[PDB]
Amino acid sequence: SELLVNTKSGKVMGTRVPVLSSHISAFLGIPFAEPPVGNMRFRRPEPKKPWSGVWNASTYPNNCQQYVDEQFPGFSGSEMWNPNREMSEDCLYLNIWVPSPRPKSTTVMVWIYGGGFYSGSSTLDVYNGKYLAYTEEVVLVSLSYRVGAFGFLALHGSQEAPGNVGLLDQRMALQWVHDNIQFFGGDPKTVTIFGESAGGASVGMHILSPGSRDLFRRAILQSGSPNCPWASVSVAEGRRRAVELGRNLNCNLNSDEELIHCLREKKPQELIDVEWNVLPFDSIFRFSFVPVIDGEFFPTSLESMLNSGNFKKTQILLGVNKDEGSFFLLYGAPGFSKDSESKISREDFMSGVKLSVPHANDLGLDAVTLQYTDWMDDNNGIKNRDGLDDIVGDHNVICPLMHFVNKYTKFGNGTYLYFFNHRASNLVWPEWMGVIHGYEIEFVFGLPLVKELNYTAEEEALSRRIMHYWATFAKTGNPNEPHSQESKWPLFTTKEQKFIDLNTEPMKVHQRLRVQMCVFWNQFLPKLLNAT
Amino acid sequence: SELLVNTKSGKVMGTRVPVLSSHISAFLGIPFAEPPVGNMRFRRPEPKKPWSGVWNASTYPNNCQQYVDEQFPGFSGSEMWNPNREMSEDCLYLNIWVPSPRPKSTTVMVWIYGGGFYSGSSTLDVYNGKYLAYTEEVVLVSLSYRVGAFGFLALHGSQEAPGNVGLLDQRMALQWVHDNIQFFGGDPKTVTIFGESAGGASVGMHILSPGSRDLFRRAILQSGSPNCPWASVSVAEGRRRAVELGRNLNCNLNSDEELIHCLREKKPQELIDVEWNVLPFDSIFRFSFVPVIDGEFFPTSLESMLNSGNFKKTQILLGVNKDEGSFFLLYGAPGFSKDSESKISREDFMSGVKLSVPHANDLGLDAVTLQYTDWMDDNNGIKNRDGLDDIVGDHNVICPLMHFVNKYTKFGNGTYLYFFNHRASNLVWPEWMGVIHGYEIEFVFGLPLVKELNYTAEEEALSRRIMHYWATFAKTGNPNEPHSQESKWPLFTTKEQKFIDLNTEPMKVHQRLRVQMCVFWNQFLPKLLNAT
Ligand SMILES: *[C@@H]1O[C@H](CO)[C@@H](O[C@@H]2O[C@H](CO)[C@@H](O)[C@H](O)[C@H]2NC(C)=O)[C@H](O)[C@H]1NC(C)=O
Ligand SMILES: *[C@@H]1O[C@H](CO)[C@@H](O[C@@H]2O[C@H](CO)[C@@H](O)[C@H](O)[C@H]2NC(C)=O)[C@H](O)[C@H]1NC(C)=O
Ligand SMILES: *[C@@H]1O[C@H](CO[C@@H]2O[C@@H](C)[C@@H](O)[C@@H](O)[C@@H]2O)[C@@H](O)[C@H](O)[C@H]1NC(C)=O
Ligand SMILES: *[C@@H]1O[C@H](CO[C@@H]2O[C@@H](C)[C@@H](O)[C@@H](O)[C@@H]2O)[C@@H](O)[C@H](O)[C@H]1NC(C)=O
Ligand SMILES: *[C@@H]1O[C@H](CO)[C@@H](O)[C@H](O)[C@H]1NC(C)=O
Ligand SMILES: *[C@@H]1O[C@H](CO)[C@@H](O)[C@H](O)[C@H]1NC(C)=O
Ligand SMILES: CCOCCOCCOCCO
Ligand SMILES: CCOCCOCCOCCO
Ligand SMILES: [Ca+2]
Ligand SMILES: [Ca+2]
Ligand SMILES: [Zn+2]
Ligand SMILES: [Zn+2]
Repeated sequence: SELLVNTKSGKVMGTRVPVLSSHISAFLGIPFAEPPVGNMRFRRPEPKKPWSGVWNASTYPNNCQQYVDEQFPGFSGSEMWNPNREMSEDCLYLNIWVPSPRPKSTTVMVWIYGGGFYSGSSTLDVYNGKYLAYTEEVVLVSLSYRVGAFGFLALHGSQEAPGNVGLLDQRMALQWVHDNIQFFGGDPKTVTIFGESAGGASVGMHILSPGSRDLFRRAILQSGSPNCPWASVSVAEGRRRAVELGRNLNCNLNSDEELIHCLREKKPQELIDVEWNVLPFDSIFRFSFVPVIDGEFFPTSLESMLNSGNFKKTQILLGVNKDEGSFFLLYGAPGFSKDSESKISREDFMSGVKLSVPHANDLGLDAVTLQYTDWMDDNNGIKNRDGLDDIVGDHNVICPLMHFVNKYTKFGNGTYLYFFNHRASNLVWPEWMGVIHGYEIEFVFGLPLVKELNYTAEEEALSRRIMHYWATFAKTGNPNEPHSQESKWPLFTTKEQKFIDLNTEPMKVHQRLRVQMCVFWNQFLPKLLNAT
Repeated sequence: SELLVNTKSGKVMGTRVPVLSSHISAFLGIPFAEPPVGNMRFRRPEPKKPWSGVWNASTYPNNCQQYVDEQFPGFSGSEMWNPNREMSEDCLYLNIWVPSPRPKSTTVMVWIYGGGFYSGSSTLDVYNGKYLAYTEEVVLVSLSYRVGAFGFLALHGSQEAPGNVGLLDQRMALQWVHDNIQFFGGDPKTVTIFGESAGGASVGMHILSPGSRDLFRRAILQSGSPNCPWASVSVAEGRRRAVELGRNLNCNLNSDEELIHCLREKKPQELIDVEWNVLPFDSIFRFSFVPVIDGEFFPTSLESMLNSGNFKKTQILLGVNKDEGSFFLLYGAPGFSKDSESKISREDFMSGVKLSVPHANDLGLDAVTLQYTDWMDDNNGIKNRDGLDDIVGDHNVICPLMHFVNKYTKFGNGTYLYFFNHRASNLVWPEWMGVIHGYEIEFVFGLPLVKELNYTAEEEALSRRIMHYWATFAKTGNPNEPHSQESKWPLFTTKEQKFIDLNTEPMKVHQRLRVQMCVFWNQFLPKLLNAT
């Protein structure tokens, strides 16, 4: 029967689950690597030893060890992103949704969760693959990978903690999908990877990494790209942070070997409790243990790779949300509140600017301030609030993605760019936060098709629209229906740089996404910081 | 009779001249200093030795030696600013218009012509004082002063070419008005000095200079202020330029004495023909021989004087025109033409930016470019043209004047600020040049009251309006009529920074004149240049 499947690594048994009046198969918690436990903590992943007997794939796996967000307890807006399973270093598992009856050889989509490389789970309600597998006839996979120090502690030159092992976890899952997804009705030649925030950066990083390029066909990046200022560190800075982690836990620092031994003997929670102390600056939108520019996973610097065309050349679909910064301001900048309009005083604006651009010298902070201050109205608290939102959004997400899309399009085989600006009717966050980082994911996964979630009819329509864009792009490399009366989503080209609004209104075409501010962030400010 | 007047220096005979259906007395060409000729070239002025007999004051005097503008020969737009008398080093004379019958003790206004401190004449048609003396019952004086190297060659430390002698020429005329204007029906206690461009900067410089403050009551500055980037140089830079002038003329440079002797033996025209070669940069809105920050005429730096309140505290009225830059672009920047719309290419925009901010390093040029480029539309030739106009206008006139007005208002006794934006119906320059530097002067002097000049009725109305503002301010320190139904021109205050439009439409009140761009020019760019 469908629910019993054999794989090169063992037999797997899944469950028939309901979805929207019908049913499909789910294979939850399939292992793709050895448990990275004990002396394998921080090591590259090794492949899952094949198993005798049937592997029960009926329930979601454990989540990886991570910092848990408790700033707003008992509030669904935050807790929807927390782990909803027990946390464990034994966490390298993947989930597969397969339509019923099983397809012969159909399109595969692999989801890479975000969470700043320090958090995330494949098991979140919002990542439930069944609505997408069902409505669009695709084999939907969600993988997992180690986060925080467990996935990204980087002592470049050591073999026991080399960095990027979290990215290697993702590759090994991609490898396992590669060798085994046929058995589930999946076409290994038509794998689309997609992911949001750190998951979107991860996708770009597999586009760049030679060791990953053969494992998928095309890619979707949502509010994330590999060159984001928070998504990687130098080898030197990763070493600095790893040593500082040990220093925080009273470790022998005389040598990599002693440092790593100490860190391997600490309980997971003792590492998590000091994770944030290794950051060089007071900041927002900065995370301690992230990918490292090592010379192996990334042969050279990201910019040099992007300039020379040293990356997988294929089709990409990608975009951003309208209010990317507001989440991080609420959590980390003075004057913001979940319980008020968060009018920001001039004094708090200045504090926010420094937290948002922590690497900038004072001349750089003045440049940011002048670029974003309305000097006809410098005490308007709402303009200051919105200005910080744009600063955080532009610097951390939108302008790096625009730099990636312009560099990629010179060599790629087709680009589609969106600007998601629909605020869900049922959003639990306050209105000033707008179209929040992460809140397009629920439309991509079909959650508005469920009536118990009380979205509006227009919102269900937009979800079906988005899902059909995403799925058609995965199958054909083009999100547009082949010969439709519906408005086409135009290719983004070097010359005209078109993109679409994704919202409930009829699709509109625009050009040069926030081009003025991204010249500031991508050309001028870096030039000013290199000189001063 | 009126036309015969005695003065502490000699007797003076004037002419009865017609003006608008009536008549007034004119006293043209009264000398206030010894001819600064021969060995007195470059020396401070000495007062005019009193004379026996009647001085014929019937005709305009000679004009000072100056560079003559011949870039558009036989074109009234340019030739209206050229000397209209014979040029001579014997040029320190003043003119007086006195109403008929002679007033007992009425308000005096003294005009200081502009021309970049390298040109100008009291005798230009457009400076004809009769329409203002007549229509507003004031004793109108126009003075003169040495320009170019003759007025501003600066070898700080020498007594034979110390710098600022052109400004000393102006003071001595102010002194002569001070001791002698009673005899013409003038109240020496109620002298308003006023002036445009370099004349406006000159006014501010007498406001600042201790040796000048007692010689007038209040002041009007038109499109000029003492801190303009072109209106002064350091002692070191003035010395550099003086030596380079000698170098251009093959002089002994071993010593100030030898250098000055050589320069004193050259014909005026040999100095004029190399005047522009001493500029350190290819540039526009930069002039070779200007006031020097010497420690005597100016006790300390202008900024330190402005910060500490070390200046004459009284009432000031001042303002700018809408399109200050276009004159200098037409003459000196690539792509501009008197015979076309002057759409400016990206390549020519970049050249223009460097000519306009010649002291800026490359990072500074990028900052200017980014501040003034519309990156949604960077190839729009009209936007580039208008952007250069704003760059030249903001950097050279408007933002320095806004810095002066904000600094002055902290200590002064009342400020009135205008924004002149009427384009005369009969302007001979092309339309893209807009409201040109210098073209409010004809309204201040009443030229639209003459019907042979074919201004419109509204333009005559605006001229009478402006003349009554200027004259009432000179008499009372306030341009508003004491108890009128007419809209008041509000005081400019530190807190609300109000100003008015001066045009044919009903007066409008605005606040914070070009505040966004002047933060760039007055705070950020100087900070960037000091760091890099
Ligand atoms: C993506 O690559 C394909 C294949 O190289 C491109 O298609 C070819 O385009 C050339 C030039 O237009 C034609 O001469 C060939 O006949 C095409 N081949 C096929 C199989 O279609 C395609 O244009 C590329 N698309 C983008 C957006 O770069
Ligand atoms: C200009 O100076 C005058 C004189 O110092 C100011 O007038 C005085 O203002 C104070 C405070 O308002 C009053 O107590 C006096 O009675 C005023 N004296 C006279 C003679 O009027 C005047 O306010 C100043 N104006 C500005 C704009 O600074
Ligand atoms: C497969 O698993 C089903 C549900 O399993 C549950 O999770 C595991 C980890 C245990 O905690 C167990 O007690 C739970 O019920 C079972 O209902 C099902 O019978 C299992 N299938 C087989 C063949 O054992
Ligand atoms: C005063 O001057 C009047 C006009 O003078 C003219 O200018 C001078 C410089 C000479 O060039 C002269 O030839 C011109 O006529 C005379 O018309 C008038 O008579 C003069 N008055 C006296 C008392 O001499
Ligand atoms: C709306 O959805 C919530 C769960 O998100 C559910 O509890 C509620 O009952 C729904 N609305 C109504 C009217 O029932
Ligand atoms: C307009 O003024 C000019 C001089 O500026 C004059 O020559 C002309 O005759 C005037 N207009 C008419 C219609 O005469
Ligand atoms: C000191 C701990 O700081 C935690 C900062 O959290 C950053 C992420 O905030 C947004 C979470 O969805
Ligand atoms: C090399 C000579 O350059 C002359 C520049 O003239 C600058 C002033 O132009 C505007 C004249 O009204
Ligand atoms: Ca926003
Ligand atoms: Ca203009
Ligand atoms: Zn041990
Ligand atoms: Zn000699």
